[PDB]
Amino acid sequence: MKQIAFIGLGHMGAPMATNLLKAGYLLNVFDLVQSAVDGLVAAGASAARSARDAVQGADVVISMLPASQHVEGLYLDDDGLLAHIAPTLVLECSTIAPTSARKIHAAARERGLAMLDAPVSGGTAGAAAGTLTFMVGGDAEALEKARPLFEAMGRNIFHAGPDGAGQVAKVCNNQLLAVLMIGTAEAMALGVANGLEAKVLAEIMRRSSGGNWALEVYNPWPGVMENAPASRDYSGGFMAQLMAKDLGLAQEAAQASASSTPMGSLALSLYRLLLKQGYAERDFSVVQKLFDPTQ
Amino acid sequence: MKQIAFIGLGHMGAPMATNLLKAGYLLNVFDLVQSAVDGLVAAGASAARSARDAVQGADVVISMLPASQHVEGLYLDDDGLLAHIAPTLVLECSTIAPTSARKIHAAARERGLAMLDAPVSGGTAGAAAGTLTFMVGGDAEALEKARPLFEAMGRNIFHAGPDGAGQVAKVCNNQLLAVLMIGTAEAMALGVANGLEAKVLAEIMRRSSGGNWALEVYNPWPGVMENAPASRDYSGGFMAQLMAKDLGLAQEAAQASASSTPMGSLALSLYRLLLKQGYAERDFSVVQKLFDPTQ
Amino acid sequence: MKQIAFIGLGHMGAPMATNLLKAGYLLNVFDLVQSAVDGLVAAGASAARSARDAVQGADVVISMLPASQHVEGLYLDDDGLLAHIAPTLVLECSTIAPTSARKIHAAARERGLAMLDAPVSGGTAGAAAGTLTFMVGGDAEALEKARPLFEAMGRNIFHAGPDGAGQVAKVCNNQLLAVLMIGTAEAMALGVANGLEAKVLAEIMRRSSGGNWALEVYNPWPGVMENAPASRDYSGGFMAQLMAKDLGLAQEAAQASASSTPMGSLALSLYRLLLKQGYAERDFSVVQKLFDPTQ
Amino acid sequence: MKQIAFIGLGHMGAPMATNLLKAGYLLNVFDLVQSAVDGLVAAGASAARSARDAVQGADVVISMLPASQHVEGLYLDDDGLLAHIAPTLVLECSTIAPTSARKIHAAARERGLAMLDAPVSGGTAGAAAGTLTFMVGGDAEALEKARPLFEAMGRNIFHAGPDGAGQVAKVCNNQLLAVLMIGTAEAMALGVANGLEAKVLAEIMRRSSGGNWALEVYNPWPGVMENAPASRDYSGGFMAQLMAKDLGLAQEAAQASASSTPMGSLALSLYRLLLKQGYAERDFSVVQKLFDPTQ
Repeated sequence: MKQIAFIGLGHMGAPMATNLLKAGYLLNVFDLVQSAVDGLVAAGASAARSARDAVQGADVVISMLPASQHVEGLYLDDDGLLAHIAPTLVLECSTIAPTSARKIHAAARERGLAMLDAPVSGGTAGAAAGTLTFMVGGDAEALEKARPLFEAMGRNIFHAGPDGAGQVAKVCNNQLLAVLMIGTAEAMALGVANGLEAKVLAEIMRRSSGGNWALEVYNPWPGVMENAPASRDYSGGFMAQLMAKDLGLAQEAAQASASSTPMGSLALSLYRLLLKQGYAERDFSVVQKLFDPTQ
Repeated sequence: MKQIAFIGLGHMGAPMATNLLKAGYLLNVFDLVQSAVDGLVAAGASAARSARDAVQGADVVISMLPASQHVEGLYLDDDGLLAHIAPTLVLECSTIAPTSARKIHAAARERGLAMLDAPVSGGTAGAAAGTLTFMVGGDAEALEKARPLFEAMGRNIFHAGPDGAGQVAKVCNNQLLAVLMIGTAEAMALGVANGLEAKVLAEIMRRSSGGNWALEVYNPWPGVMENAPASRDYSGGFMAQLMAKDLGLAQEAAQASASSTPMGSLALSLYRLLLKQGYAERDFSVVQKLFDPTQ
Repeated sequence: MKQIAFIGLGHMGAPMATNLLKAGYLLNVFDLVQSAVDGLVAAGASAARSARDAVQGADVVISMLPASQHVEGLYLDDDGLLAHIAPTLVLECSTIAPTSARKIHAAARERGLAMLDAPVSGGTAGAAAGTLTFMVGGDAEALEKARPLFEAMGRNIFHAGPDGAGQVAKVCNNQLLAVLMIGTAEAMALGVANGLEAKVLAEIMRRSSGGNWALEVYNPWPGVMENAPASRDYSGGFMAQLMAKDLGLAQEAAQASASSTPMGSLALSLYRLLLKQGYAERDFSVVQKLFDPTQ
Repeated sequence: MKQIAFIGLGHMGAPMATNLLKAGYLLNVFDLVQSAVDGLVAAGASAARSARDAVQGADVVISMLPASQHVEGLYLDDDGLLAHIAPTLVLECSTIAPTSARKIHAAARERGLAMLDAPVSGGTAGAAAGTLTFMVGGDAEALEKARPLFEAMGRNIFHAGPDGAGQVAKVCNNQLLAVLMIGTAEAMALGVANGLEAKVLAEIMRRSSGGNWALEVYNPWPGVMENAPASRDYSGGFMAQLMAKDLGLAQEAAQASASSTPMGSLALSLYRLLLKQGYAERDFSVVQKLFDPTQ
């Protein structure tokens, strides 16, 4: 088929790259952790020597890395990664500040490459199932070329707008999630503190004007949804530290546009409190513990 | 059928009492505004001389009044309204502080009456259509007697818990609504300020982990949903002043249980800012104006 | 001299009433705790049978009680305490909601009594030293009669305004204190986290535009002021639970005037978090622990 | 004496550089605005062709510029300004993110230069009078050389710590100022809304545990201090836009250390609201208008 280079085999990168393999693409892979690489090699990937080595046969490069100033330093620094090229389609799927995505976008153009920012939403579970949503900034042209690849890794594919718009949509969405999650945790705790059964209150609000994604699919009160992180001591799911990061990127976007974000900013302050408390690697619904005394 | 006394023919009271009439009940009605009374009389109600006069033939008394310390002073003050009685089923459907609802509940019991607190959620539109949700505190017994009446005025009927639990569920739900509404308005403004089309961003978040009731049915950005208050300059809908009231009741419940409500409390501060600005009678999604400079 | 009745011998009441004794007044005292009464009796007070019994010889009644709806229920309920009277000067020095103080004020007038609300600021230490500040609402006349008594218990005496104005000044002042205290704790933690020595940062801010009462006299960072609660594990001082109460009264005043209090409301949310954590009886500067990971 | 190069003759730069002249130093000056340069030339400065030209005879370079990523791009970009040097003492007195100050500090060291970050606090008025406070990060050695220059432009000189510590102290201090200023404005509005005279409430709080810098010297309520910006419609003073900038830098420092700043972050959200409202160039105490309906 097409030769894909996949850089970044972490929590999200590994199952996303594995899904490309199951779809029948040939992948050269690179990650900093050897065992992450070996996992992909066992499933039919070839291992590359490095990021630069990987892209050196590829029709398309897909990155998925954990840090905002890891990603930019990788692509931009004047000694690869963009310096090594074709033109090849680039799909940059990390979550990074929109400003930083535009900066990479422009350098990619200045060089003749079709690039998309296509950050992703959904779980480690979405990544594994291939049901991720992509939020895509860039040229319609480049989105058309990338489509079959997004369809292999994901389900909803939104063209959010021009360069950087995928990151903008992503940071707005995740900031709103944080707000609705704290809103939900505080509402649950208030009701229960005032004599209500958690499951009765959850159902009422879910089905009414308080309704939201957390209440549909991710209730922060232990025992309400038995398959949610709250019912297994907030293990797994989506780390509070990652939510705090995402909120931090949203602040950067707000400074850039002078947008007021009183709920998001407060959400971020509360996430930082969770970090002081040692909860960086708990699922982000652990915010429940701020409000629930009997935990 | 059964003789109902209906006290309070305001925004919600009038269409609720009219719906009882359409269902075939006989109503004696009272309100402080003569034209509100005449509206009900034109539709087949009999006019009562007062609140006390009204209940003086009734199988059931349903109140629906605008103020928390109007309601309690009416029922409790030692010269009616509870002093005048049967036993008769009482449905108190105003939104009032849970503490205040328990106080009325206990006085009702101390006297032999079956009472429910059954505050309501849905619009002036829900009230008119008979699709309101009721959130009901009290004895299962009394809920069973009241059921056909709730079914005439509404659609979802939740037994939230014992005495006062309907108010608790109501204030938790509306506080959560306020949080998701400000969250949504601030997210929309952030995205648009960073180059996104409002309708594209709205669809992405609605369909993703930022998803919520406001995004499904009540988008705060003008032009996104043409039938929403935002698309007609925030006229009608659900007044900001009423949202500020509801948030205020939620604070009272929080003080009573020592519950921390950082998002709700902040929501209330922002609603109060809207009030200083003259927006008390705009739809509560007018909170959008705090964030959107081009309004 | 004059016969004083003193109701309430708690943390503040005991040393305040003791100071009146040292000034040479005759006191009849009552409190719910026998040992609090015995303390005053050892210092030269006579013990009264109750609140009603106490006022039954008095030129002036001074109360100082812990709860807002203890105080009002005591004076108003229609069976003493205001029902038993002269006219006698009443000094009500508890901290209670302004609305509640006006209610008591009016009942006192409706009966011929000169009453002041004169809530107090300063420590258990201020109370003991007789250096308290009084914040006084009521008639200039009544303030003139009370003056020598305030001078015995305190130092700064402010006439804040008419009936209830002492409570208004008190709740505004304490809400502002809470804001500056959290502001200070968060600033100290930010500086230290970014490599600064706590005492160097404290001195800079104290002497600059960040300067405030907490920095002058009550630094929340352990070791900065060796005589402050922070340097002895937040024992003693002014309980977080009492600060949360005061903030709660300030919210009630805000609802009454539709005033927006985003900083105070947030301060209250953070105090409530401290309560969930078990810190109700620590000094209110324990808020430092929210921000300082190494505590 | 010593030859000084002064880069940046804005609001603060002009009077600071003028004060050096009055102290008897020889200055070569550069700024982007010709009239700012001419002002200094009229007072005895020589005009330089540019930033690079200016430093090309100098014993010491002092910069004072408005933007955080103006300053760094000027000194670092690989074509001056640090590339042009001696070693010469560098005093970088802009307010910029601590991270950015360390970055410049390290490049300066990597090259043999003694550099201090010495951001400044005080007014356009402090700058003119020579009463500024300096908050200084860097080697004690370099502080000793710079001392007579700081003494010419300022009064309190604090050694905040090592490289970047001046910026850290500055951003903590100004964030705390913003919190106490909003705290003060909201407290004043609450008191006045509840029947108090603004000047009576101001005096009580200033002299009590609510006491702070704003209340001593910069009251946000019009008419309270006749010489404050509030008494002349918030013209002049210290622009809200600059306060919003400073708060933004404080957020960057918080992200860098994972510090929770709930009051500062909220302060920033409220400042951004002021910006949407058109108040960017009003004195930052204009935040009063959020709370005071009769303005």
